[PDB]
Amino acid sequence: TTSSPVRVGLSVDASALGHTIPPDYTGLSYEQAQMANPNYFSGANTQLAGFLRTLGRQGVLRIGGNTSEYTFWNRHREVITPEAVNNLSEFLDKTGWKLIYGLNLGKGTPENAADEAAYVMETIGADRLLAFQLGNEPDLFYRNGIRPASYDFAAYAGDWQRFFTAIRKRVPNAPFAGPDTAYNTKWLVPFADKFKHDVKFISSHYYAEGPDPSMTIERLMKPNPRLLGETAGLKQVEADTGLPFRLTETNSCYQGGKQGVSDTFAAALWAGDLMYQQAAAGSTGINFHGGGYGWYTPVAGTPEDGFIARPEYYGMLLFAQAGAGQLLGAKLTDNSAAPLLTAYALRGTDGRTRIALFNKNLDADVEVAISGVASPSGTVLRLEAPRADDTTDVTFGGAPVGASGSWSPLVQEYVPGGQFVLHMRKASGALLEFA
Ligand SMILES: *[C@@H]1[C@H](O)[C@@H](O)[C@H](O[C@H]2O[C@H](CO)[C@@H](O)[C@H](O)[C@H]2NC(C)=O)[C@@H](C(=O)O)[C@H]1O
Repeated sequence: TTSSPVRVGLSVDASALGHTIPPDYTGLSYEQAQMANPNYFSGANTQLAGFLRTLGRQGVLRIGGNTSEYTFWNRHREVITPEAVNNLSEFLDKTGWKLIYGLNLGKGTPENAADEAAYVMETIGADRLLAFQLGNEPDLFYRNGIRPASYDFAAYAGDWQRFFTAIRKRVPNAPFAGPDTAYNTKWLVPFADKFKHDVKFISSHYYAEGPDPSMTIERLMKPNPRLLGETAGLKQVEADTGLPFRLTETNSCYQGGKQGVSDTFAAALWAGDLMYQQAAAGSTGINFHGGGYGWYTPVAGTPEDGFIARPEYYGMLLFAQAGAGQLLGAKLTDNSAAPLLTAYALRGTDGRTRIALFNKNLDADVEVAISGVASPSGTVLRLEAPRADDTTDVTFGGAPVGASGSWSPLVQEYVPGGQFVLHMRKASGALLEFA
Protein backbone atom coordinates (compact mmCIF):
# COMPACT_ATOMS: atom_id res chain seq x y z
CA THR A 1 0.00 0.00 0.00
CA THR A 2 0.93 3.71 -0.48
CA SER A 3 0.51 6.84 1.75
CA SER A 4 -1.49 9.53 -0.16
CA PRO A 5 -2.06 7.88 -3.55
CA VAL A 6 -4.02 9.27 -6.54
CA ARG A 7 -7.19 7.10 -6.60
CA VAL A 8 -7.83 6.09 -10.27
CA GLY A 9 -10.28 3.73 -11.96
CA LEU A 10 -9.27 1.17 -14.57
CA SER A 11 -12.14 -0.51 -16.53
CA VAL A 12 -11.27 -3.66 -18.57
CA ASP A 13 -13.63 -4.40 -21.51
CA ALA A 14 -13.24 -7.98 -22.84
CA SER A 15 -15.58 -6.90 -25.74
CA ALA A 16 -13.29 -3.97 -26.84
CA LEU A 17 -10.91 -6.08 -29.02
CA GLY A 18 -7.52 -4.65 -30.00
CA HIS A 19 -4.60 -6.17 -31.96
CA THR A 20 -3.30 -9.70 -31.40
CA ILE A 21 0.37 -9.58 -30.22
CA PRO A 22 2.43 -11.96 -32.42
CA PRO A 23 4.69 -14.44 -30.56
CA ASP A 24 7.80 -13.00 -32.36
CA TYR A 25 6.98 -9.40 -31.35
CA THR A 26 10.05 -9.00 -29.07
CA GLY A 27 13.52 -8.40 -30.41
CA LEU A 28 16.88 -6.68 -30.33
CA SER A 29 18.99 -4.67 -32.82
CA TYR A 30 22.83 -5.05 -32.99
CA GLU A 31 25.67 -3.64 -35.05
CA GLN A 32 26.78 -5.69 -38.13
CA ALA A 33 30.36 -5.00 -36.79
CA GLN A 34 29.59 -7.62 -34.04
CA MET A 35 29.91 -10.23 -36.91
CA ALA A 36 33.70 -9.31 -37.13
CA ASN A 37 34.10 -11.72 -34.16
CA PRO A 38 32.58 -15.16 -34.87
CA ASN A 39 32.44 -15.91 -31.06
CA TYR A 40 29.70 -13.20 -30.54
CA PHE A 41 26.67 -14.60 -32.40
CA SER A 42 27.75 -18.22 -31.76
CA GLY A 43 26.40 -21.50 -30.37
CA ALA A 44 29.27 -21.08 -27.82
CA ASN A 45 27.81 -17.73 -26.53
CA THR A 46 25.44 -19.56 -24.12
CA GLN A 47 25.22 -16.42 -21.87
CA LEU A 48 23.85 -14.10 -24.60
CA ALA A 49 21.61 -16.96 -25.93
CA GLY A 50 20.16 -17.20 -22.37
CA PHE A 51 19.35 -13.48 -22.20
CA LEU A 52 17.48 -13.64 -25.54
CA ARG A 53 15.50 -16.80 -24.59
CA THR A 54 14.30 -15.03 -21.40
CA LEU A 55 13.03 -12.05 -23.53
CA GLY A 56 10.94 -14.49 -25.65
CA ARG A 57 10.58 -18.11 -26.88
CA GLN A 58 10.18 -16.31 -30.26
CA GLY A 59 11.67 -12.97 -31.28
CA VAL A 60 13.76 -11.29 -33.95
CA LEU A 61 17.48 -10.55 -33.93
CA ARG A 62 18.14 -7.58 -36.28
CA ILE A 63 21.76 -7.04 -37.36
CA GLY A 64 22.54 -3.81 -39.19
CA GLY A 65 23.17 -0.31 -37.95
CA ASN A 66 25.65 2.36 -39.02
CA THR A 67 28.47 -0.28 -39.00
CA SER A 68 26.74 -2.06 -41.96
CA GLU A 69 28.24 0.91 -43.94
CA TYR A 70 31.75 -0.52 -43.41
CA THR A 71 31.44 -4.29 -42.84
CA PHE A 72 32.53 -6.29 -45.93
CA TRP A 73 31.70 -9.93 -46.57
CA ASN A 74 34.57 -12.06 -47.98
CA ARG A 75 34.55 -15.85 -48.61
CA HIS A 76 38.13 -16.09 -47.10
CA ARG A 77 36.61 -1.47 -42.05
CA GLU A 78 35.33 -4.83 -40.61
CA VAL A 79 35.26 -8.25 -42.37
CA ILE A 80 32.49 -10.92 -42.20
CA THR A 81 33.67 -14.52 -42.90
CA PRO A 82 31.69 -17.71 -43.68
CA GLU A 83 32.61 -18.87 -40.13
CA ALA A 84 30.73 -15.82 -38.65
CA VAL A 85 27.60 -16.69 -40.71
CA ASN A 86 27.90 -20.42 -39.78
CA ASN A 87 28.16 -19.42 -36.05
CA LEU A 88 25.15 -17.00 -36.38
CA SER A 89 23.09 -19.97 -37.72
CA GLU A 90 24.00 -21.94 -34.51
CA PHE A 91 23.10 -18.88 -32.33
CA LEU A 92 19.62 -18.59 -33.98
CA ASP A 93 19.17 -22.36 -33.39
CA LYS A 94 20.03 -21.94 -29.64
CA THR A 95 17.71 -18.92 -29.18
CA GLY A 96 14.78 -19.94 -31.51
CA TRP A 97 14.79 -16.32 -32.84
CA LYS A 98 14.48 -15.19 -36.52
CA LEU A 99 16.94 -12.86 -38.36
CA ILE A 100 16.86 -9.50 -40.07
CA TYR A 101 20.26 -9.13 -41.79
CA GLY A 102 21.75 -5.89 -43.10
CA LEU A 103 23.59 -5.76 -46.45
CA ASN A 104 26.18 -3.11 -47.33
CA LEU A 105 24.45 -0.75 -49.81
CA GLY A 106 26.29 2.31 -48.41
CA LYS A 107 29.82 1.31 -49.54
CA GLY A 108 29.58 -2.29 -50.85
CA THR A 109 28.83 -3.62 -54.36
CA PRO A 110 25.59 -5.22 -55.58
CA GLU A 111 27.64 -8.36 -56.45
CA ASN A 112 29.18 -8.64 -52.92
CA ALA A 113 25.65 -8.14 -51.40
CA ALA A 114 24.29 -10.98 -53.65
CA ASP A 115 27.24 -13.22 -52.65
CA GLU A 116 26.71 -12.47 -48.87
CA ALA A 117 22.89 -12.97 -49.24
CA ALA A 118 23.49 -16.33 -51.04
CA TYR A 119 25.77 -17.55 -48.20
CA VAL A 120 23.22 -16.40 -45.54
CA MET A 121 20.35 -18.18 -47.39
CA GLU A 122 22.62 -21.27 -47.86
CA THR A 123 23.40 -21.56 -44.10
CA ILE A 124 20.65 -19.76 -42.10
CA GLY A 125 17.81 -20.82 -44.52
CA ALA A 126 14.36 -19.37 -45.44
CA ASP A 127 12.58 -20.43 -42.17
CA ARG A 128 14.99 -18.41 -39.89
CA LEU A 129 15.78 -15.49 -42.28
CA LEU A 130 12.90 -12.98 -42.07
CA ALA A 131 14.40 -10.21 -44.28
CA PHE A 132 17.53 -8.68 -45.79
CA GLN A 133 17.76 -4.89 -45.57
CA LEU A 134 19.67 -2.81 -48.17
CA GLY A 135 21.41 -0.12 -46.10
CA ASN A 136 20.64 1.33 -42.64
CA GLU A 137 19.12 4.88 -42.40
CA PRO A 138 19.94 5.72 -46.05
CA ASP A 139 18.36 9.20 -45.43
CA LEU A 140 21.40 9.97 -43.15
CA PHE A 141 24.13 8.56 -45.49
CA TYR A 142 25.02 12.25 -46.19
CA ARG A 143 25.27 13.18 -42.44
CA ASN A 144 27.58 10.16 -41.93
CA GLY A 145 29.93 10.83 -45.01
CA ILE A 146 28.63 7.84 -47.13
CA ARG A 147 26.76 9.69 -49.96
CA PRO A 148 26.92 13.32 -51.17
CA ALA A 149 24.48 16.09 -50.09
CA SER A 150 22.36 15.57 -53.26
CA TYR A 151 21.49 11.88 -52.40
CA ASP A 152 17.65 11.68 -52.21
CA PHE A 153 14.86 9.05 -52.38
CA ALA A 154 15.13 8.77 -56.23
CA ALA A 155 18.91 8.04 -55.95
CA TYR A 156 18.34 5.52 -53.12
CA ALA A 157 15.51 3.86 -55.14
CA GLY A 158 18.05 3.41 -57.98
CA ASP A 159 20.61 1.83 -55.57
CA TRP A 160 17.90 -0.37 -53.99
CA GLN A 161 16.75 -1.63 -57.42
CA ARG A 162 20.39 -2.47 -58.49
CA PHE A 163 21.03 -4.38 -55.22
CA PHE A 164 17.60 -6.12 -55.29
CA THR A 165 18.15 -7.32 -58.89
CA ALA A 166 21.71 -8.62 -58.22
CA ILE A 167 20.58 -10.45 -55.02
CA ARG A 168 17.43 -12.06 -56.58
CA LYS A 169 19.73 -13.37 -59.43
CA ARG A 170 21.73 -15.31 -56.76
CA VAL A 171 18.84 -15.86 -54.27
CA PRO A 172 15.51 -16.07 -56.11
CA ASN A 173 13.52 -16.42 -52.81
CA ALA A 174 15.40 -13.56 -51.00
CA PRO A 175 13.04 -11.60 -48.67
CA PHE A 176 13.52 -7.84 -48.10
CA ALA A 177 12.33 -5.13 -45.72
CA GLY A 178 13.02 -1.42 -45.81
CA PRO A 179 13.70 1.38 -45.80
CA ASP A 180 15.24 0.92 -42.27
CA THR A 181 14.87 4.59 -41.38
CA ALA A 182 13.04 6.88 -38.95
CA TYR A 183 9.50 7.70 -40.16
CA ASN A 184 9.49 10.50 -42.75
CA THR A 185 7.51 11.62 -45.77
CA LYS A 186 10.41 12.03 -48.28
CA TRP A 187 11.82 8.45 -47.85
CA LEU A 188 9.57 5.92 -46.09
CA VAL A 189 6.21 6.81 -47.75
CA PRO A 190 7.58 6.68 -51.36
CA PHE A 191 9.68 3.55 -50.52
CA ALA A 192 6.41 1.75 -49.60
CA ASP A 193 4.64 2.97 -52.80
CA LYS A 194 7.52 1.98 -55.15
CA PHE A 195 8.70 -1.34 -53.58
CA LYS A 196 5.49 -2.72 -52.08
CA HIS A 197 5.61 -5.92 -54.30
CA ASP A 198 9.35 -6.49 -53.49
CA VAL A 199 9.33 -6.25 -49.62
CA LYS A 200 7.62 -8.34 -46.88
CA PHE A 201 7.17 -5.39 -44.40
CA ILE A 202 8.15 -1.81 -43.64
CA SER A 203 11.16 -1.37 -41.32
CA SER A 204 11.19 1.98 -39.43
CA HIS A 205 13.19 3.40 -36.48
CA TYR A 206 12.26 5.47 -33.41
CA TYR A 207 14.29 7.38 -30.79
CA ALA A 208 12.30 9.17 -28.01
CA GLU A 209 15.06 11.83 -28.18
CA GLY A 210 14.19 14.34 -30.97
CA PRO A 211 16.81 16.43 -32.87
CA ASP A 212 20.92 18.32 -25.18
CA PRO A 213 19.98 19.00 -21.49
CA SER A 214 16.28 18.54 -22.63
CA MET A 215 16.09 14.67 -22.89
CA THR A 216 15.49 14.02 -19.20
CA ILE A 217 13.77 11.15 -17.33
CA GLU A 218 10.77 13.59 -16.91
CA ARG A 219 10.44 14.02 -20.72
CA LEU A 220 10.96 10.27 -21.39
CA MET A 221 7.92 9.38 -19.12
CA LYS A 222 5.60 11.82 -21.03
CA PRO A 223 3.62 11.00 -24.19
CA ASN A 224 5.61 11.68 -27.41
CA PRO A 225 3.15 13.32 -29.87
CA ARG A 226 5.72 12.81 -32.70
CA LEU A 227 5.64 9.01 -31.99
CA LEU A 228 1.80 9.00 -32.26
CA GLY A 229 2.10 10.84 -35.63
CA GLU A 230 4.79 8.49 -36.99
CA THR A 231 2.74 5.44 -35.88
CA ALA A 232 -0.39 6.86 -37.65
CA GLY A 233 1.84 7.38 -40.75
CA LEU A 234 2.89 3.72 -40.64
CA LYS A 235 -0.75 2.54 -40.26
CA GLN A 236 -1.72 4.64 -43.36
CA VAL A 237 1.23 3.06 -45.31
CA GLU A 238 -0.13 -0.36 -44.27
CA ALA A 239 -3.70 0.60 -45.43
CA ASP A 240 -2.32 1.92 -48.78
CA THR A 241 0.21 -0.86 -49.56
CA GLY A 242 -0.77 -3.95 -47.45
CA LEU A 243 2.73 -3.79 -45.82
CA PRO A 244 2.85 -4.42 -42.05
CA PHE A 245 5.44 -2.49 -40.01
CA ARG A 246 8.21 -3.48 -37.53
CA LEU A 247 10.21 -1.01 -35.39
CA THR A 248 13.62 -2.50 -36.29
CA GLU A 249 15.85 0.00 -34.40
CA THR A 250 14.68 1.88 -31.28
CA ASN A 251 15.98 3.20 -28.02
CA SER A 252 15.41 6.05 -25.57
CA CYS A 253 18.13 8.36 -26.97
CA TYR A 254 20.25 8.17 -30.19
CA GLN A 255 24.06 8.62 -30.39
CA GLY A 256 24.42 5.64 -28.04
CA GLY A 257 21.99 6.82 -25.28
CA LYS A 258 22.29 9.51 -22.57
CA GLN A 259 24.04 8.78 -19.24
CA GLY A 260 21.50 9.35 -16.39
CA VAL A 261 18.51 8.58 -18.71
CA SER A 262 19.05 5.58 -21.04
CA ASP A 263 21.00 3.49 -18.45
CA THR A 264 18.32 4.00 -15.67
CA PHE A 265 15.25 2.20 -14.32
CA ALA A 266 13.18 4.90 -16.09
CA ALA A 267 14.26 3.25 -19.40
CA ALA A 268 12.62 -0.05 -18.15
CA LEU A 269 9.26 1.78 -17.70
CA TRP A 270 9.76 3.62 -21.07
CA ALA A 271 10.67 0.40 -23.00
CA GLY A 272 7.97 -1.82 -21.48
CA ASP A 273 5.35 0.90 -22.08
CA LEU A 274 6.60 1.46 -25.69
CA MET A 275 6.35 -2.28 -26.49
CA TYR A 276 2.63 -2.28 -25.46
CA GLN A 277 1.84 1.17 -27.05
CA GLN A 278 3.22 0.02 -30.47
CA ALA A 279 1.57 -3.46 -30.13
CA ALA A 280 -1.81 -1.68 -29.50
CA ALA A 281 -1.16 0.44 -32.68
CA GLY A 282 -0.74 -2.85 -34.70
CA SER A 283 3.12 -2.98 -34.97
CA THR A 284 4.41 -6.51 -35.80
CA GLY A 285 7.36 -6.12 -33.40
CA ILE A 286 10.31 -4.19 -32.00
CA ASN A 287 14.13 -4.33 -31.87
CA PHE A 288 15.86 -2.33 -29.11
CA HIS A 289 19.36 -1.24 -30.21
CA GLY A 290 22.38 -2.20 -28.12
CA GLY A 291 25.73 -3.99 -27.78
CA GLY A 292 28.90 -3.41 -25.79
CA TYR A 293 28.29 -1.35 -22.64
CA GLY A 294 26.39 1.48 -24.36
CA TRP A 295 24.12 3.62 -22.14
CA TYR A 296 20.93 2.25 -23.81
CA THR A 297 21.89 -1.43 -24.29
CA PRO A 298 19.33 -3.95 -22.89
CA VAL A 299 22.11 -6.56 -22.40
CA ALA A 300 25.68 -5.34 -21.58
CA GLY A 301 28.94 -7.30 -21.81
CA THR A 302 31.18 -9.56 -23.92
CA PRO A 303 31.86 -13.31 -24.27
CA GLU A 304 35.15 -13.08 -22.25
CA ASP A 305 33.77 -10.76 -19.43
CA GLY A 306 30.17 -12.15 -19.43
CA PHE A 307 26.80 -10.48 -19.90
CA ILE A 308 24.33 -8.71 -17.53
CA ALA A 309 20.77 -7.34 -17.81
CA ARG A 310 20.73 -3.53 -17.73
CA PRO A 311 17.63 -1.66 -16.40
CA GLU A 312 15.88 -1.50 -19.87
CA TYR A 313 15.98 -5.34 -20.03
CA TYR A 314 13.54 -5.53 -17.07
CA GLY A 315 10.89 -3.55 -19.08
CA MET A 316 11.22 -6.20 -21.86
CA LEU A 317 11.12 -9.00 -19.24
CA LEU A 318 7.70 -7.73 -17.99
CA PHE A 319 6.43 -7.96 -21.61
CA ALA A 320 7.98 -11.45 -21.92
CA GLN A 321 6.23 -12.73 -18.75
CA ALA A 322 2.86 -11.27 -19.88
CA GLY A 323 3.21 -13.34 -23.10
CA ALA A 324 1.14 -13.03 -26.29
CA GLY A 325 -2.63 -12.76 -26.87
CA GLN A 326 -5.22 -10.13 -27.77
CA LEU A 327 -5.23 -6.60 -26.32
CA LEU A 328 -8.53 -5.51 -24.66
CA GLY A 329 -10.02 -2.13 -23.74
CA ALA A 330 -8.43 -0.71 -20.54
CA LYS A 331 -9.81 2.80 -19.82
CA LEU A 332 -8.34 4.93 -16.97
CA THR A 333 -10.53 7.56 -15.21
CA ASP A 334 -9.99 10.07 -12.31
CA ASN A 335 -6.33 9.98 -13.49
CA SER A 336 -5.62 13.70 -14.35
CA ALA A 337 -3.32 14.15 -11.26
CA ALA A 338 -1.50 10.86 -12.25
CA PRO A 339 -1.51 11.33 -16.05
CA LEU A 340 1.64 9.27 -16.87
CA LEU A 341 0.06 6.02 -15.61
CA THR A 342 -0.53 3.67 -18.59
CA ALA A 343 -2.38 0.32 -18.55
CA TYR A 344 -2.81 -2.51 -21.09
CA ALA A 345 -5.22 -5.46 -20.72
CA LEU A 346 -4.50 -8.74 -22.53
CA ARG A 347 -6.45 -11.95 -23.08
CA GLY A 348 -3.53 -14.41 -23.01
CA THR A 349 -3.23 -17.25 -25.54
CA ASP A 350 -3.67 -19.50 -22.37
CA GLY A 351 -7.14 -17.85 -21.71
CA ARG A 352 -6.02 -15.84 -18.59
CA THR A 353 -6.47 -12.05 -18.39
CA ARG A 354 -3.30 -10.00 -17.68
CA ILE A 355 -2.82 -6.27 -17.12
CA ALA A 356 0.51 -4.46 -17.62
CA LEU A 357 0.66 -1.13 -15.75
CA PHE A 358 3.46 1.47 -15.97
CA ASN A 359 3.20 4.11 -13.21
CA LYS A 360 5.51 6.59 -15.04
CA ASN A 361 4.47 9.42 -12.66
CA LEU A 362 7.76 10.34 -10.91
CA ASP A 363 6.04 11.96 -7.84
CA ALA A 364 2.58 10.24 -7.52
CA ASP A 365 1.76 6.84 -6.02
CA VAL A 366 -1.53 5.45 -7.37
CA GLU A 367 -4.40 3.29 -6.08
CA VAL A 368 -6.10 1.53 -9.03
CA ALA A 369 -9.73 0.35 -8.67
CA ILE A 370 -9.97 -2.38 -11.37
CA SER A 371 -13.45 -3.31 -12.72
CA GLY A 372 -14.41 -5.58 -15.65
CA VAL A 373 -12.37 -8.63 -14.49
CA ALA A 374 -14.19 -11.65 -12.95
CA SER A 375 -11.59 -13.93 -11.32
CA PRO A 376 -11.26 -15.77 -7.99
CA SER A 377 -7.55 -14.69 -7.67
CA GLY A 378 -5.13 -12.04 -9.06
CA THR A 379 -1.32 -11.97 -8.47
CA VAL A 380 1.06 -9.04 -9.14
CA LEU A 381 4.75 -9.02 -10.14
CA ARG A 382 6.28 -5.59 -9.59
CA LEU A 383 8.93 -3.86 -11.69
CA GLU A 384 10.84 -1.80 -9.12
CA ALA A 385 13.90 0.30 -8.33
CA PRO A 386 14.40 2.61 -5.32
CA ARG A 387 14.74 5.72 -7.60
CA ALA A 388 13.82 6.46 -11.24
CA ASP A 389 17.48 7.37 -12.08
CA ASP A 390 18.93 4.16 -10.54
CA THR A 391 21.49 2.37 -12.83
CA THR A 392 21.11 -0.81 -10.74
CA ASP A 393 18.88 -2.21 -7.93
CA VAL A 394 16.19 -3.16 -10.53
CA THR A 395 14.05 -6.22 -9.83
CA PHE A 396 10.99 -7.91 -11.31
CA GLY A 397 8.78 -10.28 -9.25
CA GLY A 398 11.17 -9.51 -6.33
CA ALA A 399 14.28 -10.90 -8.14
CA PRO A 400 17.10 -9.61 -10.31
CA VAL A 401 18.00 -11.35 -13.58
CA GLY A 402 21.03 -13.56 -12.98
CA ALA A 403 23.69 -15.06 -15.25
CA SER A 404 22.71 -16.12 -18.82
CA GLY A 405 19.22 -14.47 -18.44
CA SER A 406 18.21 -16.77 -15.47
CA TRP A 407 15.03 -15.33 -13.91
CA SER A 408 12.28 -16.67 -11.63
CA PRO A 409 9.86 -14.65 -9.49
CA LEU A 410 10.64 -14.82 -5.74
CA VAL A 411 7.84 -12.58 -4.29
CA GLN A 412 4.13 -13.72 -4.53
CA GLU A 413 1.63 -10.87 -3.93
CA TYR A 414 -2.19 -11.29 -4.19
CA VAL A 415 -4.24 -8.31 -5.44
CA PRO A 416 -7.08 -7.67 -2.93
CA GLY A 417 -10.57 -8.07 -4.51
CA GLY A 418 -16.05 -8.29 -8.36
CA GLN A 419 -13.28 -5.57 -8.34
CA PHE A 420 -9.58 -5.44 -7.35
CA VAL A 421 -7.53 -2.65 -5.75
CA LEU A 422 -3.82 -2.30 -6.69
CA HIS A 423 -1.40 0.19 -5.12
CA MET A 424 1.68 1.19 -7.14
CA ARG A 425 4.56 3.40 -5.99
CA LYS A 426 5.62 6.40 -8.06
CA ALA A 427 7.96 5.27 -10.91
CA SER A 428 7.08 1.56 -10.83
CA GLY A 429 5.50 -1.14 -13.06
CA ALA A 430 3.22 -4.12 -12.43
CA LEU A 431 2.07 -7.23 -14.25
CA LEU A 432 -1.24 -8.67 -13.00
CA GLU A 433 -2.40 -12.20 -13.84
CA PHE A 434 -5.93 -13.44 -13.05
CA ALA A 435 -6.86 -17.15 -12.61
C1 LIG B 1 20.73 3.68 -35.19
C2 LIG B 1 21.94 3.33 -35.99
O1 LIG B 1 21.75 2.27 -36.93
C3 LIG B 1 22.95 2.85 -34.96
O2 LIG B 1 24.12 2.31 -35.60
C4 LIG B 1 23.27 3.99 -33.97
O3 LIG B 1 24.14 3.50 -32.94
C5 LIG B 1 25.54 3.42 -33.18
O4 LIG B 1 26.08 4.60 -33.75
C6 LIG B 1 25.94 5.75 -32.97
C7 LIG B 1 26.38 6.99 -33.76
O5 LIG B 1 27.76 6.80 -34.09
C8 LIG B 1 26.81 5.53 -31.71
O6 LIG B 1 26.76 6.68 -30.86
C9 LIG B 1 26.20 4.38 -30.97
O7 LIG B 1 26.97 4.11 -29.77
C10 LIG B 1 26.23 3.15 -31.83
N1 LIG B 1 25.56 2.05 -31.16
C11 LIG B 1 26.12 0.85 -31.00
C12 LIG B 1 25.27 -0.17 -30.30
O8 LIG B 1 27.26 0.60 -31.38
C13 LIG B 1 21.95 4.45 -33.31
C14 LIG B 1 22.30 5.55 -32.40
O9 LIG B 1 22.46 6.70 -32.84
O10 LIG B 1 22.44 5.28 -31.13
C15 LIG B 1 20.87 4.85 -34.34
O11 LIG B 1 21.31 5.99 -35.04
